[PDB]
Amino acid sequence: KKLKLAPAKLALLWKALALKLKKA
Repeated sequence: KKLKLAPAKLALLWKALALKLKKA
């Protein structure tokens, strides 16, 4: 078991994120 999952390096598309950060 060795997770190479780095979501912050790939999935930071800001979509949904920046929306909910504005509570949209």
